[PDB]
Amino acid sequence: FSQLLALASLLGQQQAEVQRCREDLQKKESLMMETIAKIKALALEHHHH
Amino acid sequence: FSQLLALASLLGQQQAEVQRCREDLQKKESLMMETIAKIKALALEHHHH
Amino acid sequence: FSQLLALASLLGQQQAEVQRCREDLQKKESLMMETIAKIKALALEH
Amino acid sequence: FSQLLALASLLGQQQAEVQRCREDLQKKESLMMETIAKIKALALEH
Repeated sequence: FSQLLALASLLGQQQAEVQRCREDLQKKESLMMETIAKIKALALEHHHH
Repeated sequence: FSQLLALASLLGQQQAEVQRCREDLQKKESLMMETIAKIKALALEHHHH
Repeated sequence: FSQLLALASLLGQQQAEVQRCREDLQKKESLMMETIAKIKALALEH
Repeated sequence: FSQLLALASLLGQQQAEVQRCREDLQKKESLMMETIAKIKALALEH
């Protein structure tokens, strides 16, 4: 049908993949901080002996 | 006291600001998609007349 | 200090994985905006 | 098409705001890693 359909369908398909990578990223970023938090806790538990 | 304290305190202070910007960002990104979703819904509601 | 040096090596790999996925997300957002430009250009002719 | 062109202009501003905040987050992560390097270097001497 209209050219709108094609674009709006492409847009909906591309936003699905943007939101897909954005949640996978937020998972990878969350694990990064968890490791950073363990590092900081270890240097604290070490200075405190 | 030890140099660990200074670094581990700096680290904890810098991770606080990293996690601060990361949540503000996730708020700005979430609003972006909401606008994109409204755009796509409008081109669909238009082709469908 | 066995554990800290190990988490340091793991942290490097995750940061790279994050930087990689951050790069891909940029390319996908850029593709999405181009479709929105083609939508905007269409809406300007009405 | 009154509304769509308006959301298009708003979308541009938000994307810039997002790109700006994305840039700042990178500078802060880079500062955080440098402190972790100074921690790693210390842990290597033990």
